[PDB]
Amino acid sequence: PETPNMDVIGERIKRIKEEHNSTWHYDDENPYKTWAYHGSYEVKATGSASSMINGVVKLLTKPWDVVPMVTQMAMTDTTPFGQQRVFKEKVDTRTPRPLPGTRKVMEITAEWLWRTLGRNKRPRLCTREEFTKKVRTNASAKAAVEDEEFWKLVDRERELHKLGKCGSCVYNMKSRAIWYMWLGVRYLEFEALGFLNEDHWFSRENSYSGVEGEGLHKLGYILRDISKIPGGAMYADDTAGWDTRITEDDLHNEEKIIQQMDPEHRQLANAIFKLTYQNKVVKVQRPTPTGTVMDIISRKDQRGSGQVGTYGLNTFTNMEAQLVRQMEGEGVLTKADLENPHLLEKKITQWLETKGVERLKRMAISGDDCVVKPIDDRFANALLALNDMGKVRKDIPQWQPSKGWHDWQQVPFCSHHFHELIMKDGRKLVVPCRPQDELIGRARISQGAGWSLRETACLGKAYAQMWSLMYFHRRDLRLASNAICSAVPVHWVPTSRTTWSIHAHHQWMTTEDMLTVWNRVWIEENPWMEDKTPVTTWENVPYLGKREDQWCGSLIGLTSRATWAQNIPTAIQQVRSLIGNEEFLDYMPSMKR
Amino acid sequence: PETPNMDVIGERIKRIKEEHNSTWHYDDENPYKTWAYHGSYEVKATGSASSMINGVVKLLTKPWDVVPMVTQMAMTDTTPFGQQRVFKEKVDTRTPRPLPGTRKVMEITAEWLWRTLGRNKRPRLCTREEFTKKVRTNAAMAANQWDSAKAAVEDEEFWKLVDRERELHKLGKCGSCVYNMMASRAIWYMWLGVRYLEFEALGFLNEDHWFSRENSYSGVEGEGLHKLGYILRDISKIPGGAMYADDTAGWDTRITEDDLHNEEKIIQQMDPEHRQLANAIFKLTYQNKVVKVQRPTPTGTVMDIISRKDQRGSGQVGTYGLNTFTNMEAQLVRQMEGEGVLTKADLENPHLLEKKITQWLETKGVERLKRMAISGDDCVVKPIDDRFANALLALNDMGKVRKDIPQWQPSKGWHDWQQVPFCSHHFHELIMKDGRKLVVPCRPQDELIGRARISQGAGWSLRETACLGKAYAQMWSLMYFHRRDLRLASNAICSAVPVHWVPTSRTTWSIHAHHQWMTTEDMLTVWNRVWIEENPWMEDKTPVTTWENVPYLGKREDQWCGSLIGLTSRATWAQNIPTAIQQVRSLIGNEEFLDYMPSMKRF
Ligand SMILES: [Zn+2]
Ligand SMILES: [Zn+2]
Ligand SMILES: [Zn+2]
Ligand SMILES: [Zn+2]
Repeated sequence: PETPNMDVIGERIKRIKEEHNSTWHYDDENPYKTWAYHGSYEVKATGSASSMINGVVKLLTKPWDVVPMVTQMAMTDTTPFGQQRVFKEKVDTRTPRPLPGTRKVMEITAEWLWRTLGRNKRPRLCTREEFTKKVRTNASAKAAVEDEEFWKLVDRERELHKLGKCGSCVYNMKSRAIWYMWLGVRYLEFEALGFLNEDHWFSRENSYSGVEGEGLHKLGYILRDISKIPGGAMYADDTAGWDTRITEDDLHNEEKIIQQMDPEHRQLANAIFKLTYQNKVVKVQRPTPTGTVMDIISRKDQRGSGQVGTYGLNTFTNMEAQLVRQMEGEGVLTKADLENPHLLEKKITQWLETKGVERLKRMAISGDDCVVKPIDDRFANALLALNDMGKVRKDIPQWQPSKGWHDWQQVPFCSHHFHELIMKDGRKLVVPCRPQDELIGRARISQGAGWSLRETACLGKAYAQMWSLMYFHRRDLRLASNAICSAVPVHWVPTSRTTWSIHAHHQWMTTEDMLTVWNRVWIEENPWMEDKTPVTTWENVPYLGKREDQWCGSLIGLTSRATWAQNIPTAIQQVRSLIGNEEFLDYMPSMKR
Repeated sequence: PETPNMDVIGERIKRIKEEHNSTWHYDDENPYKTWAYHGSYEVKATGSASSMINGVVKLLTKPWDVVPMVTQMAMTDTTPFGQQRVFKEKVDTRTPRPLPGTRKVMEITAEWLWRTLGRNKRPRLCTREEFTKKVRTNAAMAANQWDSAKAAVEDEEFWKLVDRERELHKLGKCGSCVYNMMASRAIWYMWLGVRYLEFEALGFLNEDHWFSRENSYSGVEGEGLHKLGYILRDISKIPGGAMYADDTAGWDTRITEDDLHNEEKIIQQMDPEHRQLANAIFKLTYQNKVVKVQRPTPTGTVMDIISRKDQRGSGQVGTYGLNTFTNMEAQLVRQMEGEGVLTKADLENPHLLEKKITQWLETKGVERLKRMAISGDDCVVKPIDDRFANALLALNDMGKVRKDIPQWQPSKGWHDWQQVPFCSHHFHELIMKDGRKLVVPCRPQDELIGRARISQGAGWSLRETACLGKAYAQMWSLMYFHRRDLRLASNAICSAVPVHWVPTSRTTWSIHAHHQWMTTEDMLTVWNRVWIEENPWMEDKTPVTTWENVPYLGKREDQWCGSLIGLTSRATWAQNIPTAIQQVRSLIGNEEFLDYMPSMKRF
């Protein structure tokens, strides 16, 4: 496996070994082939095999009780058995070192890309004050940030970083005793790398390829604008387990941002990159016949999934990799160039100085998600660099050319596809869409354990309102949305998020009228909407065409759906009766069928 | 609406009102329309909205990840929201009093039926010693941690608390017998205690097998799932009309004050001490019941204290036998109606003729009982002719309204016994390679795979999980070996779980389950014992030495009952099963395994 640096990872391990000295042992039967194994201690639990169901949403979506994708959505094995299954399958892998020429194209590209990214902005340290305002305004952690003992523990670790040491920065793929430490490890990386998000280095204005701060309602408009650029097909290749395909070489090139930092900042970022990103101590659960053990494992490469900076760094490396693939397709890169150690910077720099930015404007990149419209279709077959870099495509043989899209409306990006709709008044809307079962299925999952009737009904309302705003074009979703909003007390404010997505702007987290909010988003504040004439009725808010709706998972046409649509008032009354005597509205009167 | 007999129910409520004085209140916004409302108190919420998944079984049944009836099984809402949903839907209903002529046919039938049932047996008290030996040995009474009950029977304080309540019963009073709703040692000791007092008076019904086919003619108590199909086939041999297996909508809720009074008639056969305790159970806990039910409020969770005169208590000892008795009675009454013995006229008149009914009972009764297979609310009836299909006057008036069928629509009869639904199964007649016939239990495959995939709440130990998977796997080898997908999945699970690991935790709470699969004995040896050696309907005792001579349903029938055979996804799973087995083994560890896939060598 990894030959570990005990002078970087040792202290972190020694602290774990000492916290659990009673049960600490070295299990010779450890499964780890590609990760370094340090030892185990005794647990349990830590997870659940079945995710909680929202009674409100399930009661108002009966035809979906027999839809397999809907029911699949709630099946997640968080048990040690489950954790070990995914680990052995997806995480315990080694990526072969890219060829010396590949490593050289990557470094030239990364140098140029960071220079380009920092042309107007400058890296900076993020502060305690900045972190505090974020925890407060993003819903146990809120108290920790107000306890001066948390900030004393944070300074303790920062002082170790200044000495090139690491005491508590351990990650885990799974009281104040260990939850104050978790937040402390997150602040220290926020302090050094948080500027990437806070200062919007990945915004479309700054990065050309980025979409940071755009929002789901805007991504489709962006894809449509890219579709306007002369060139080949639109390629949206998915990488199999991207985070695991992040090499020691990608980490070395990502680090180059430090070259733009002031001496005080550069020291803390160097500590994060060196001690936590390029050397990691992980704690993964393992079921034993007896009970549950916690294993202590370490790696040099791969990305840490929960980390601050995972989005921007994945976005940066992907932009770099897609630039390298465009060079290959254009003929600038060859098999000889990737195999050559003494690769010449000249033709690559020439292509970056002259073509670079233009080529970036042909892409929509968000973490591991990319949409690329090359100058021609040779890119489909430009796989030498991609595969050698470790960015192997998911569900496709290694040397099979990529599938390109000729219709932008069909391109997969950020778990959606985007439809162009014509409103009754002739104005066009570009709407986010995804398989309906994925939306209903997710809506049916109550977040956390034993949540009160209030939180349950409010989270249902959050989902219903997200649908009125983003997925109003889906027949089943507008009906279910009206049903939920009629069944939940009007004055009840939506609580808990419907998604952790970067692209979610949570416009539905309100008690404001949904048509008023719809107008703000789609008409008033929409940059691609010239005519600001308001929509006064949901009658003038469009739907997908019947057959597009059916292709995207709609149940319209089904006897079971027609039955549900008709008998929805009874289901609403049932939910009202279960909630109690509260102030409710009827939202069904909007062309009731 | 409810008019509560406060002299009976009062003390029980007063006791609750005391123990929870801090939060006790009368909530004016209570939903109860048919139950009497006494008051509420705030409690810390109980139950789960999602059932735990078996990682072992799910890993070895991948094609079923996309089968809807499979994932359906995992959906159970036990939260206050869920409890209130079911309650408002079925439990909060009133059954109109049967007509005076119906009430009279019912009483004559019930008198005759109990005297027939007690012709050879005599009611008796069940002992503390018997109750302990049953809890210790996890036997069967009313059917996730029974280890709490294991301890309770050893403390003489539990038995002192029992005694206190028994003395109240002897005086016609009730202090602690309250029923808890579904779907702390102090309150646990009370629960078990209420269960024992019920067992002491009425447990003789199960323990002495009053509902065995020998004693009751219609009963199937102690027969077992492997025997029910043979029984249906034997009933199919009796000259008469079609086979009727009508399902009653929420039977327990349709048990009237009149059914409870007729059920009580068993007391007429009891010695004065026994009769005293049974009278206390019937009149104070069955004919007047105090219930604890949860209710979600915007603020939090409240526990509600409600009361009723009629309806059956679902978790009670004696629910099986009493439901079996009333159903036998009701199906006898429906047979009388179809035969012309009962009329719309007869069901109406208060001063009814016992003569015509007794004549039919003394002459026809027992014969008519031998035409039925009754198990609680489940009935299979083969009448003398098909007039029974339209004989709905008494059935509907008694409150035994049929599920998912318009009130006056004639019933659907089966001409093929193999298609008759009974005890969640149907039964296929299979011909073995050697020409011998087997009568096998069968049900939709999705229901079996779905249930297998449910890790029984508590028990998250990889050992407990894999061992419960093995219990399911072995139940399939014995009862559902005839299902292609199930024999393959069974061999896969048994190959994936260490050989010496004993199956633990039950696969079912069914009365008909005999748990022959709860062993490390060879499954083919156990299969032989059950299907050949000890099968009364198997004349030729020639042993089966290979699973290759153990039959399957015909490809067609297997597909009708939910088999995935023919599907590319199934062919893929069948082929790649060794990888899935290795995965579970890797996850389990370095243990002693055995490959059972070559039982098919390997198909
Ligand atoms: Zn650290
Ligand atoms: Zn769509
Ligand atoms: Zn009592
Ligand atoms: Zn069948």
